[PDB]
Amino acid sequence: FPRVKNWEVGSITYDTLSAQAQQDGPCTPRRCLGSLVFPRKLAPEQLLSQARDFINQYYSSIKRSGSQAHEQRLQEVEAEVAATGTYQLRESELVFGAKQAWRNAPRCVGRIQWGKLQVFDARDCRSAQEMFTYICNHIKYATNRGNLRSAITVFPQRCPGRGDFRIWNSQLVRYAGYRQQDGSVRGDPANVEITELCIQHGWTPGNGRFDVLPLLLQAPDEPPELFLLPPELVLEVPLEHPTLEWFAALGLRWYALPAVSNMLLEIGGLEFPAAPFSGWYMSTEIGTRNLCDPHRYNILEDVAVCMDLDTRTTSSLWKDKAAVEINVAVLHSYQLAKVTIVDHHAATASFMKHLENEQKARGGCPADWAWIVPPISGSLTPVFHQEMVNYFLSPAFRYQPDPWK
Amino acid sequence: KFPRVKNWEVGSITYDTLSAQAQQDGPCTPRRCLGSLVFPRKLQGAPEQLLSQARDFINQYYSSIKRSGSQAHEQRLQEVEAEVAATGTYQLRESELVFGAKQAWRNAPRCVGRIQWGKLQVFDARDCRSAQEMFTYICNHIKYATNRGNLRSAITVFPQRCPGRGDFRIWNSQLVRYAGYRQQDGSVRGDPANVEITELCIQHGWTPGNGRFDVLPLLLQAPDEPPELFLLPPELVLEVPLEHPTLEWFAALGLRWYALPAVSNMLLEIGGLEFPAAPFSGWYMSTEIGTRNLCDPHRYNILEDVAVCMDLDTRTTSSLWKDKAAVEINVAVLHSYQLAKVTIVDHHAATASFMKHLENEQKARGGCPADWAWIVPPISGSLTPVFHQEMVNYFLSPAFRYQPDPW
Ligand code: HEM
Ligand code: HEM
Ligand SMILES: N=C(Nc1ccc(CCNCc2cccc(NC(=N)c3ccoc3)c2)cc1)c1ccoc1
Ligand SMILES: N=C(Nc1ccc(CCNCc2cccc(NC(=N)c3ccoc3)c2)cc1)c1ccoc1
Ligand SMILES: C[C@H](O)[C@H](O)[C@H]1CNc2nc(N)[nH]c(=O)c2N1
Ligand SMILES: C[C@H](O)[C@H](O)[C@H]1CNc2nc(N)[nH]c(=O)c2N1
Ligand SMILES: [Gd]
Ligand SMILES: [Gd]
Ligand SMILES: [Zn+2]
Repeated sequence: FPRVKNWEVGSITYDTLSAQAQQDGPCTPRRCLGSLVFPRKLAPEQLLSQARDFINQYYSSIKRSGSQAHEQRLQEVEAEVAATGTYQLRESELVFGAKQAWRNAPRCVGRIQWGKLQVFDARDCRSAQEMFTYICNHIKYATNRGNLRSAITVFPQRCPGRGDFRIWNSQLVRYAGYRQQDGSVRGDPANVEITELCIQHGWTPGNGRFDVLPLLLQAPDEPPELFLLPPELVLEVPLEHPTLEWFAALGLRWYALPAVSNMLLEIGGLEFPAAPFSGWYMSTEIGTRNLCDPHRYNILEDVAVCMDLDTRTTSSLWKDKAAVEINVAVLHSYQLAKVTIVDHHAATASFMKHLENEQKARGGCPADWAWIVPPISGSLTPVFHQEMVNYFLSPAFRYQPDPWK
Repeated sequence: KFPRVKNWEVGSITYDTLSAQAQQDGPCTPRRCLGSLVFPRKLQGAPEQLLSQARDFINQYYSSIKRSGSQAHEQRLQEVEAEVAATGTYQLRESELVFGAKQAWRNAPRCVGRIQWGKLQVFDARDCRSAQEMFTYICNHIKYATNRGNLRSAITVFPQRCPGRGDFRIWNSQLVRYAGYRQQDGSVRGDPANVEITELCIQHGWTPGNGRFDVLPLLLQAPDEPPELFLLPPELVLEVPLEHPTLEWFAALGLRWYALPAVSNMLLEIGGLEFPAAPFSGWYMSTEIGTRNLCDPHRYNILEDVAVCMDLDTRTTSSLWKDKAAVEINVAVLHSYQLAKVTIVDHHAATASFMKHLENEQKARGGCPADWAWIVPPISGSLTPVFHQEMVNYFLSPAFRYQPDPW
């Protein structure tokens, strides 16, 4: 078992949970590929073993291992798989599986929250219009006027003979990115492709920097259908800075609800290609990545010039000073708007507690160091000094191919 | 296959074909990645194996100088084969030593400074016989490398390990280290990283100081002898008092650091030969001092002191008081080293040069071993280009390796 050391405190643990890793990552003894964004490519006997492992996980979690109920469920799944090629989760299993998939997500620093997840069962959904109803109710619930609640809506599983439900958008709220003739982008460069797809499917584009995109929702064996989110459903936070009064004149904003909509939820061998989940933001996602990445909104140099910093030389650390003030603006602004947000110090401190909890509960915790350590102030947070073991457990959230490629 | 490597800021793709030549194995498997572990397990302690590494190294060298298959290449292979058959080991020509030292630096996956790898002064101390002579070589190294603040990269190579004879070892992890004194309540005065070496110095007859920045003596070990204590002449040890360009009280904190980072506890491996004492030096990247050495909770841990002096709100994390204090400490380090005319590189400039290194190496060797977690600076990670660069980590030889402490 891997020996895992915390270098700030000197404490050592062994990750025995890693021995239960259900899938291969990209590393080998000859070379580590832990820094790759995409670590992977993108039946009945294999389905059964994954189903049985999941059922065993479920009955262990409720302290009913070996019960008549545990045995009946194993037999039932085995017989349903033999008779139909697949099986159906019970509602309690779906809830357990969604929470486990979150708990198992190595790149998520928010997992101290994993037990608190509202699971909306949309496995009866039959149309894109109904998907939009479920999505709008999810957004309303999760937003909760700014007191954000973690939630997942689970649409019907993949099944043979039938196309997938898919949400083409990578998140439920995305700002349009409009590519300009000189190669530049107006709006969010991360969303140029989904923006062009929306336009190709009839959306009349805006021309602002923070135009909320419509949803492209795909029902089985149907082209995607375009749905506009009612603007009163999309809570947004205008960004200002508590002591840099011109900052508000930048016209920057971000949305309250991070709701990831393009990942595949895998439970017990069953695949849910549409299972959007939302929580709340860690401020560096907005203030550091979304606003200061050179290939995103890239506001760093404008902010530094407005702060009267000397941007001619790197050694004044104008980039660092400007980035800190932008993160302050995000934190101050979400708090002023009474929208749940967590700074990276509080978040990483809670993740350390989560690692402690998971060592006792499961003997380890899969974690992706490069994603857990925040993008500013890395070694000022406890996770920087914490060795981590990255491995794939199921249930899981997984990347999946885009449905237009 | 060959790992596909993407830069996510610009979208450019490379394939790392060099990783297919990786010699030793790392700690990762398909089941779980251990890339974040400081010690990728292992450590240190047949003519066939040595001859195999020697030939691969000689072949590497003669390829690098465009003389593969030449008469000189064949003659050198035969010399090495004949030396190992006669003596069980062999001797590097001085040109091969220099090449080997530079390649070991080039191959170091955790070094962000490798754009400099071809500029390395190599002092050949393989004739060294005594700890006293080791001290003379070390002082000359420090004097050359310090160069009155105009730091020059250098390595001094002491005699190789050989059967039936102890190693030369420098016990200190760096040539310049500040003492760490354990207090009666368990706290540390000075650098907590150096408590163990400080106590070893006291054990071997060093009269300790009681300051926060006492430069430690050197414990130098000649083969089969106990380590010998040597005091560095204070005029050899250039130090920079830390001040801040605008925070006038910062100077009164009495913080300082030394000019010369000179790593003295790593093993240099070239063509199967092992040099357990081969201290190397360059110059600092400022985050090493301002972020890690001074702000790590288990190092000097001064961040909250500085935040107090800055009148920051320190009982709400979301004021980002830690981040603001950290930046000003890094500003103070940069300002102070530039004021003292001591070479230093900020983390923006260093990571930008490392991207250029990656580009040079892709053309030169088809790849570059890099350890993402160590290349990305400990503050402002995604503000630097390396954050957005996928990297492949693997072990090439020649190499600098960790080795067990000699005691
Ligand atoms: C409740 C507050 C939460 C916070 C503060 C939080 C924080 C984060 C952050 C900062 C990341 C890195 C994202 C990036 O850099 O792109 C992340 C990733 C992730 N989160 Fe959480 N999260 C929360 C809730 C959730 C929930 C409710 C789920 C699912 C039920 C979830 C599943 C994931 C997954 C699967 C990833 C990996 C995404 C990827 O690989 O691209 N998180 N989270
Ligand atoms: C010339 C300026 C140089 C700069 C700015 C530089 C910068 C750095 C930094 C920031 C690290 C990480 C150290 C840490 O965080 O503890 C590092 C590691 C390293 N450097 Fe360089 N370096 C330079 C020169 C050199 C030279 C001359 C050598 C050897 C000949 C070298 C070999 C290494 C090695 C082997 C490591 C890995 C250390 C470890 O694994 O503990 N560097 N360097
Ligand atoms: N897919 C492409 N790259 C690409 C770019 C970025 C990513 C990271 C996606 N993470 C978004 C995300 C995921 C999970 C959590 C968050 N945050 C939250 N707080 C949160 C969200 C829900 O609950 C909490 C945010 C992944 C891939 C690509 C390739 C070509 O074009 C585009
Ligand atoms: N020593 C312990 N841990 C420990 C602590 C630190 C390390 C890594 C040390 N890197 C020092 C280093 C190495 C290479 C480069 C630099 N910087 C430079 N710019 C530089 C130096 C030479 O040329 C440029 C600095 C490794 C292990 C320990 C273990 C148990 O108890 C205590
Ligand atoms: C190349 C590198 O893996 C990539 O930029 C990663 C690094 N760590 C990250 N960490 C988080 N949380 N989010 C990210 O998008 C990334 N990107
Ligand atoms: C646990 C983790 O690997 C450890 O804290 C690493 C992270 N990255 C680092 N990067 C550098 N340059 N130096 C370090 O000491 C570390 N420490
Ligand atoms: Gd102001
Ligand atoms: Gd005062
Ligand atoms: Zn790995």
